[PDB]
Amino acid sequence: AYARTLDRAVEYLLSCQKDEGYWWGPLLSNVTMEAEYVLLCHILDRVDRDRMEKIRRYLLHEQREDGTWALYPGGPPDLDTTIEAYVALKYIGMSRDEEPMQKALRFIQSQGGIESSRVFTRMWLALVGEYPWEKVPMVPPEIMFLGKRMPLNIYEFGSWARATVVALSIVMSRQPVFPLPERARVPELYETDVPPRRRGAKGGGGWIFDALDRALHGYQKLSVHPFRRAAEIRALDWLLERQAGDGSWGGIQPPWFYALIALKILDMTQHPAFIKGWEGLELYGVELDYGGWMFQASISPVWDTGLAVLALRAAGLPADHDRLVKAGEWLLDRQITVPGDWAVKRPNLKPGGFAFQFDNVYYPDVDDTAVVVWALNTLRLPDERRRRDAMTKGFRWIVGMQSSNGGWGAYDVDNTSDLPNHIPFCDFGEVTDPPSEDVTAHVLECFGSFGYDDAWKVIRRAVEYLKREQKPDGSWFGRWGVNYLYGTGAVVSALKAVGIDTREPYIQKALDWVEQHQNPDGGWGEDCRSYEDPAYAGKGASTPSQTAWALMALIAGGRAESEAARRGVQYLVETQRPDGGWDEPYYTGTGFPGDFYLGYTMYRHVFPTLALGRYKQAI
Amino acid sequence: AYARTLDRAVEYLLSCQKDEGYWWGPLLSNVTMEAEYVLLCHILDRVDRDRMEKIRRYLLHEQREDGTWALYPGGPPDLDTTIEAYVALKYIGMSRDEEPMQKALRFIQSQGGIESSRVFTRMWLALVGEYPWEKVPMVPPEIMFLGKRMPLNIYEFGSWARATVVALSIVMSRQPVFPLPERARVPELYETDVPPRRRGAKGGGGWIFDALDRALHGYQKLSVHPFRRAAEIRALDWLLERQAGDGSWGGIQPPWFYALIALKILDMTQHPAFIKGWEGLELYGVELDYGGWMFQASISPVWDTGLAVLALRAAGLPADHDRLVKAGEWLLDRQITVPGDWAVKRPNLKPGGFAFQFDNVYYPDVDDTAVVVWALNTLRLPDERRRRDAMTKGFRWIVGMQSSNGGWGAYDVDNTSDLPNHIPFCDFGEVTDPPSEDVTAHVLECFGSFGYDDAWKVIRRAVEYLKREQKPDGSWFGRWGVNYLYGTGAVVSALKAVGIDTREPYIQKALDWVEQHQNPDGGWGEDCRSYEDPAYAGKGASTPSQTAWALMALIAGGRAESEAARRGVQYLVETQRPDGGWDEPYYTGTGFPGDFYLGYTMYRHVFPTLALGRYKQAI
Ligand SMILES: C=CCN(C)C/C=C/COc1cc2c(cc1F)c(-c1ccc(Br)cc1)nn2C
Ligand SMILES: C=CCN(C)C/C=C/COc1cc2c(cc1F)c(-c1ccc(Br)cc1)nn2C
Ligand SMILES: CCCCCCCCOCCOCCOCCOCCO
Ligand SMILES: CCCCCCCCOCCOCCOCCOCCO
Repeated sequence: AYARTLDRAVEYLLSCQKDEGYWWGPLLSNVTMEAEYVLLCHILDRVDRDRMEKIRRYLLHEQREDGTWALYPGGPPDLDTTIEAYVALKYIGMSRDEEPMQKALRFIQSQGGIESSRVFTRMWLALVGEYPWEKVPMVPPEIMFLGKRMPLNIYEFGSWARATVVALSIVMSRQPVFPLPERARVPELYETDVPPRRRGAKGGGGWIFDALDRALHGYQKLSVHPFRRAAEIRALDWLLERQAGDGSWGGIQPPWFYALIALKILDMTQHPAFIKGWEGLELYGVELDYGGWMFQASISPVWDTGLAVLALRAAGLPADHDRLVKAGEWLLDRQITVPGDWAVKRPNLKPGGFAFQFDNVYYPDVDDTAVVVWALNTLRLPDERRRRDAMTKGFRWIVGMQSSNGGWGAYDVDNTSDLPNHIPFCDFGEVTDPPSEDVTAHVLECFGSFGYDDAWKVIRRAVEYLKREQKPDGSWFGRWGVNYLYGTGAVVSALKAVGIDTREPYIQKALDWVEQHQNPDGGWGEDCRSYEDPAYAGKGASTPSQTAWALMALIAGGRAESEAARRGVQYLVETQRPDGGWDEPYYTGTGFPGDFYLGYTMYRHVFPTLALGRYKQAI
Repeated sequence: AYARTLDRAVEYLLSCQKDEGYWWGPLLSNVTMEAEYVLLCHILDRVDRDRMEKIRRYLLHEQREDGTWALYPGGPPDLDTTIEAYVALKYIGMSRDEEPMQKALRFIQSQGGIESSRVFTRMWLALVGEYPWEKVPMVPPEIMFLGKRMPLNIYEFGSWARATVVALSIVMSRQPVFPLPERARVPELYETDVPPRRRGAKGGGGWIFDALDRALHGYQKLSVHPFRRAAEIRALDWLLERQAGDGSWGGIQPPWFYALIALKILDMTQHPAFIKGWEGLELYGVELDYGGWMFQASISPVWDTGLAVLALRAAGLPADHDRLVKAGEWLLDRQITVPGDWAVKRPNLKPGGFAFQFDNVYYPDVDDTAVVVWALNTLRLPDERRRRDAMTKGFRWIVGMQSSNGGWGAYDVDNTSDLPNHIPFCDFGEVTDPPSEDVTAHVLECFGSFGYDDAWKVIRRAVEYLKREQKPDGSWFGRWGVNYLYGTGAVVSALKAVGIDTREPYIQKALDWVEQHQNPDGGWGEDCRSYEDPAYAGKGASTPSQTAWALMALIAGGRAESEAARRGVQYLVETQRPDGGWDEPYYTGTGFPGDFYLGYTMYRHVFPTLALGRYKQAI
């Protein structure tokens, strides 16, 4: 019955695998990426007409009926995303007259205009001279003087926000302006009678920070800024020391773009760092079959490879499959062996974690590391020496990354500072990197394969963390994945592998929750709105991945041989495509709860296989 | 008569010109370059058998009868050069038994052995574990803390030594050891009864520095070095900020090699700076027709192009020659417009100088700048706008570079500190960059073309400098060129263009000197020994370049229509090759008086043409 489904899904994943022996599917987000890229070229005075066209097709394509752009497919119209997309188009050639511009422009006005956009949006528009810097949250370079154990030090922010703050400090220090041609001027973004509904800080704004910001802008007008010269250099060197091998910064788009801009402001366009940092963009770019072009906010080569292996293994393929070996070998060469920003909190910790993308040694995450190691622990490589040693290194690294609450963060340890969540600047997505449920689960899921049970303290502390974080309805929040079906499925799956009894009360209360949200079509679905409105928790169009997750939660809970269980399996078997793949016009990945959403392409193929793989094990 | 010589010499230079429209002839030095390169690969664990072979052929080829290696062709056997060459060979595969090794080894012993080699030689041998660091001049990273106006600050050294000191400070801070295979161990370098004749500091060694060094080695053994961590980072960032575009450091081999080593010691082999810095070496490498391979200590693309243009112009080719335009355009794109280490002494000075090699923005020299600008002032480019503006920028830069004594240095201003010339480490070549005669002359020669005469103060101050530096025999020392025939020819040529009366006493006393050294073959020659023994001042085998220089000194002095004048011309006309070129098995370039000698390939073709060009003008 489901056998044919697996055999087809298996041969498919194996066909998507590259020559090197790894998997790498595109990462979807929103048009703000391409929109900002267009402006970046303008700033760097490196515009390519041919490329612009590919970007124009893309922008319009992603535009919906109403003429707006959302963070995720089938989501509400996002102001910011639309504003940036609007400016980009008009700059490429579009005229405010054309219908696509009309519907979009009207929407921007019906929301208060530019005065209702995030800081970033207003910042870029400020970089082009379409918005005064005076009304933009100030971030002085002096922040580089804050010691290791002081309030608001660059090391109290999230690895992702950190690099951005350091890069921007230099940019905002000079407050450069790169005028746009009269033909691109977008003053209409102001014409509006609707009251400006500005967005406050993530965790709220205190009068202190509000005043401090006003003070900075004032000090920013003085004729002499003592030690600011060194302050900037401190930021410049900081970046130069942590530049990714591919030329990026952190492997993400934000700091990368701002870093280049910072270098441009310092007349370092002929410096190796800049050269490399620029030509490295092409790697993240993608050619769309319909003549479009997009820029991935990031790449998941390692991540895809990791999951893919686990999926195929749990499916049936031998532990020494010559094709899987290509991956095992590849992964081993990805392991990081040099201290990163994480060392600041764990100096006596030996490097051994992996990154998300190709080359990003200074920012290895716990999630990838856990998956990669666990993926290798299920393979038989010709050289049991490096495989045995690699796992050990990564294993110990993870253990040394466990926070105080027993949980595991993503990049840093105990990075739970609540100060940066009030700064006027920080008003989009997360700013800190505190321990999460999903990540922790994946960690326990890793140790489980080795045998380590609840007897080991480290495991217990983690379990306690999960128990205290479990939601009232017995569900678990999803940090890097939409959403509760993702978290719950991850936790239960982990707790089952760590030895914990699946008959436990809180456990059962979780499984029941899963069956209570099984859509009519037999599949499971959870829209991204679950982050904004709780009424969507477990609700939404069914998807191959989400269905697989909620499916694993049952298979692990022992309800693999149940009604709702066989029900979901039927969905995956039917919805499957002739080629053995799966479609998924909805995002299932999460970057920032209610701010940034991602769409992992492989998820629709990997997980569905992993789910069926474990289902074929219960029998 | 000489017409045919010119027409042939002209069509030749035009054939050597590359497509881009520039000239670039190889730069010769000694085997220490390749020798150290071999060790570099060992250190970086990146050895290429195929390449090693090409290096072996080269080494042996450059070895003379006695089995030694000299700094220049036909020069005395150099210990250092031989030692490093010996170690390199034995590492490639050579056995201490083979004749080439025997004769070389014996020479090394007959000089005291390794204990009689320069600091660098002993340093590399220390990097491979063949020499104890304890007996190597210490250079602590703490030197990076010395302010701008303090004793022995990195900015008191020569631009070339500076980068080296900063890079090595990190290397010597860790004193790393990279063991050589037992087959390459070179203990025989110690077996010697001859007393070790060590080389002292350039300007002598004071008991202070001698003691200070002993103190450092002691402090180097302690268990805790406070602030040394930051001291290193200060050096690391310093390098990262000034890395050449081609991936080098200063455009020279020394700092480049040590910089890479430093990065390797910091586990930054996967950092962009390193990657770029490594793959950039190939650009300086050269494939020898006889299967050999060499590494240019530096490249003279800009320098060659500059002189070549002036030569062809003074020859007869139109000021708008379509072929010369290719150069004019190319040169304009080479002009630097960003602050360099020179800004430390001249913050209010606008960038406009040029570099010696392709991409080296942070180290523009006065010599090249003067030549390039002066070369453009004799051309008619389609865009008189950038040509007029370029000259102005470079012109003003040079003026702002004039030292206190009215003379012009090479890279920095008033860099005449006499403190670094006593440090135990500095014992090879120059360490500072004080004003020179040749450079200054070239500067005046530049202004002269514009019209600025002795009336202008800046010119006068320069002339006074030259007058006070003129040697007793009415000759002028040659800093970057062997030697007195080079300096004298440069000065007289300049003083003639600045309006100064060529009938002047000190002037005539110079011309007479030239005629008094005209070899019987009608040509002029000056061996490099002129730096060690004064009895060689103006003596040595005649060469196309040197003959041309001493020839210009006469043509400028008004003695163009003299006996010795027409005599030299005859030499150039006869010694000329069928293809219109010229041979020169002797070096005429100078890096460090009595330490490092260079051989500019184009010199044998350019100058000879320039000389004949000006000779055809006197008539
Ligand atoms: C579970 C998988 C691995 N796990 C470890 C999550 C990491 C995913 C890497 O991809 C991204 C990470 C990002 C981002 C985007 C990614 F695609 C941003 C980000 C996005 C927009 C703005 Br504005 C600022 C930051 N921050 N961070 C950490
Ligand atoms: C008159 C021509 C231009 N003028 C401006 C001289 C510059 C020549 C560039 O070539 C070199 C410069 C060098 C060196 C080598 C070159 F080929 C070294 C050097 C060599 C050996 C060691 Br050991 C240390 C330094 N230092 N410096 C400045
Ligand atoms: C990053 C702070 C920007 C301040 C730059 C002003 C530079 C002042 O030049 C003084 C002399 O130092 C020369 C160095 O330039 C080398 C590269 O360093 C990068 C930014 O200039
Ligand atoms: C240049 C200092 C050498 C000290 C090396 C110890 C490495 C520990 O790093 C401390 C943690 O800071 C995180 C940064 O790593 C970035 C790259 O800088 C390169 C070498 O330090």
